[PDB]
Amino acid sequence: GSSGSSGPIKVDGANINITAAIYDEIQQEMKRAKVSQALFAKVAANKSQGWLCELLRWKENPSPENRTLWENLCTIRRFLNLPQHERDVIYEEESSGPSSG
Repeated sequence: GSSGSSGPIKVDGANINITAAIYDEIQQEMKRAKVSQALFAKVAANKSQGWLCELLRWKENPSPENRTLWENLCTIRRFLNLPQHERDVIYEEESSGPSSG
């Protein structure tokens, strides 16, 4: 069985709270979706692996002050909010692959 709190974040208007955790979620999401930093970053923020890899490397503290950061991290935050069935679809449609089962 799947143990862990994964409830849908109740609607909060148009105010997303980005936290350092965002980085962690990205790390697992990849292993969970079976994708790479390039893919997840290509379907999440549509950036290049390098842009993603770094995020996980430096893991700079996210804040509403940093645009280039907050902005991107904002789009990636909404992606993770999607249901497993969804994210899996985006990754698949984007980067096709036989690996499945």
